[PDB]
Amino acid sequence: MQNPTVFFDIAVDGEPLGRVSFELFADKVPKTAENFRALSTGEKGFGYKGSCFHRIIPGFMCQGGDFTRHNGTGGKSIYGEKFEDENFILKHTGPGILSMANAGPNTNGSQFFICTAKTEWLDGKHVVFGKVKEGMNIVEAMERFGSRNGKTSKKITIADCGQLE
Repeated sequence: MQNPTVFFDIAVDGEPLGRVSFELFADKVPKTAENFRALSTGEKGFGYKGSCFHRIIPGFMCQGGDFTRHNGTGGKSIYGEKFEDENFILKHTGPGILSMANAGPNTNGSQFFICTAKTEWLDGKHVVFGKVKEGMNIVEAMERFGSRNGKTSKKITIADCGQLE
């Protein structure tokens, strides 16, 4: 019927920058789509407010999803430690696509990233479903503050998180 959208209020150096919306294919991938927005909704109670992007890399993508420790660890899904990939119907067609990062097969757990460039080398193993409806210009901004080491020159936090439609 509808494609749930979620967004993050990104603030740099204690001040707001903008918001980014995302289009999730619930019909195509009900498993990842519900889990993906579920974390934002905080139905289970994660309620990650102000969480900063766990890891950002320039010329590749912005990695995040870790809200409990913000160190790439402690992240967890509503179902449990990890969940299976629904399918690879939607691939890394282009930039702005949101994908569920994992440490291996069927180990998605809690972790997703916003790609900035087409990653064919990531496709075929990493389940992916999502795109930026609007606010990419903001995503790129976050990428600018990213580094090879994964650390950010500035401080990116989520001023507010909720379910958009």
